[PDB]
Amino acid sequence: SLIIFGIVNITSDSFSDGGRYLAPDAAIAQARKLMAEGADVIDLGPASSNPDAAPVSSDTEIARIAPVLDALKADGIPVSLDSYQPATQAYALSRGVAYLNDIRGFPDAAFYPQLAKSSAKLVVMHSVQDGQADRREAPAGDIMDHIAAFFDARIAALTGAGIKRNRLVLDPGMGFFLGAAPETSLSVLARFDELRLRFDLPVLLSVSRKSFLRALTGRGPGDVGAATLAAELAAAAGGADFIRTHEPRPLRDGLAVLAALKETARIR
Amino acid sequence: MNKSLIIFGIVNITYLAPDAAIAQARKLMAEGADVIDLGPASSNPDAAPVSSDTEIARIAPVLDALKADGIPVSLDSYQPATQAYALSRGVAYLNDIRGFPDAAFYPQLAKSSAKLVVMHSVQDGQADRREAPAGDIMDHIAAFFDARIAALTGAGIKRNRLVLDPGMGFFLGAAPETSLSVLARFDELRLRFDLPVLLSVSRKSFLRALTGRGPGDVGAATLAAELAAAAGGADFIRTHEPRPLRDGLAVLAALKETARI
Ligand SMILES: Nc1nc2c(c(=O)[nH]1)N=C(CNc1ccc(C(=O)O)cc1)CN2
Ligand SMILES: Nc1nc2c(c(=O)[nH]1)N=C(CNc1ccc(C(=O)O)cc1)CN2
Ligand SMILES: Nc1ccc(C(=O)O)cc1
Ligand SMILES: [Cl-]
Ligand SMILES: [Mg+2]
Repeated sequence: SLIIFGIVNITSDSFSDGGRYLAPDAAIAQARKLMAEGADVIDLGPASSNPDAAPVSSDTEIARIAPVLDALKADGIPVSLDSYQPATQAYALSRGVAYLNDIRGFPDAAFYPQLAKSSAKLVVMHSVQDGQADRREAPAGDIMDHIAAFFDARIAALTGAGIKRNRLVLDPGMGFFLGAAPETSLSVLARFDELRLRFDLPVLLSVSRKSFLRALTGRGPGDVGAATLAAELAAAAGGADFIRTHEPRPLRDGLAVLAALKETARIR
Repeated sequence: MNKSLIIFGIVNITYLAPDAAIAQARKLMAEGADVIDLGPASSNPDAAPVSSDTEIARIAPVLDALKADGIPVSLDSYQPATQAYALSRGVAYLNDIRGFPDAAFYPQLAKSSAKLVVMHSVQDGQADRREAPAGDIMDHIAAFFDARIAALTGAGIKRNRLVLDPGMGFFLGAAPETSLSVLARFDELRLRFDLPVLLSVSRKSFLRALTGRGPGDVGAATLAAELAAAAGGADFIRTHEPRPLRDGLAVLAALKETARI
């Protein structure tokens, strides 16, 4: 099927909604709203990773997420922790989160023993930065080759340390995580099924509100809802297993139309 | 045909004063419409009927302005007196939810250059909540167009003036599945008649059955259905909101470009 991650940024400067859900009550309120609007999982991010973002200590990330995890765990709301800091990831594992979402793709082998002892699923993201986004360009050649080579090595490293293959979800990266050229993001949005087929693992895409959509439409920062929906539905039609989005309700409505079209056309 | 997607922007007088109807028309063109579909009345399931005189009075000053602006106009009316008035003002299209069933009007249609949006409905008129006939809805639509294209071209209306609209929503009956079949299968009409197809899904009630939000905003479901229709080959889309559609089409065009270019 398709699992929707609803983005809740507990940050002062996330690129499209910084500050909004900084207070734990604001983040909790948004998380519950997003679940009612169609999210299946709340992707909780205590620090921005956009190009102009500023990092914070793991102590601060934990202080930002701790009351929110308390509430969502009591609420029975599944949580993915969007953090690249191993100390924050370790805290989340001790609270029993459903997923870890690492924009660095779990590159720290010293943390692998702790990853292996947990049941949490792991969203392993590829980036050309191997970290916080920036505006460099992607390597020359076929971007899908570069992404597959990354996942080949990182999956072998993770599974070699006792993280079971079926815990893994693959995110090829999107937007500035793929470099400054919108063509690179469009290639990955068009061709991520090559990753699903090669690795026989689910794929997660996060196109929501990313800058390459503004470049295609000629539009300003708060004007990218329609382009986002079109890109998300194209990802769904391409077979995406997870979509991480700021606005699950338009996505849910669009998926309802596409699913009903599919069922209606079936000859069985 | 090769022509790229043409968007009809909906301006329904029902209340728009003419200055407001003119303003919304210009707005829709700025947002991505190619043609303004101007409707003086309402053909919802529940909207009251006005006289042909009232329809003409409502559109006359709006046509004045849109004509002066060089804005192509499709007149959405099923009343032949209103259609005759619009033809005499040289509109680009007539859009008839009855599909031009009145053969007494065919000589006047034959003498105009205007293109004709010929819509199918299970009512043969204003939308209601009856359900569809037994059998494949696509067969009933094809049979309707077989007969009506033959009738229109038989009266001297040249075939290439015709745009086919299979109907949508309550024009197809109360079941959402009937609209979904048509939205999924309308290309069958394109290839059977070698004529372009127009679809109008915008804000129709079957999309509400899928949002679960009843009377609430249905722009997202509308966009999804419109993009599916564009991807499925629709030649025209009639919509309330061209701008999100143009944005979505820009994403698909940029994606398409990667598949080959
Ligand atoms: N799994 C996963 N997690 C994320 C992602 C993402 O793409 N996938 N993006 C995030 C947002 N950071 C940005 C990066 C690039 C851009 C941009 O290109 O506009 C915006 C935001 C953060 N967390
Ligand atoms: N060519 C063309 N013209 C129209 C159409 C339409 O579907 N095609 N729909 C119209 C609106 N009438 C409605 C019918 C049904 C529904 C509904 O199902 O909700 C809503 C509105 C009027 N004008
Ligand atoms: N509720 C609706 C009212 C009008 C129309 C339309 O003119 O297409 C569609 C839906
Ligand atoms: Cl099938
Ligand atoms: Mg974030």
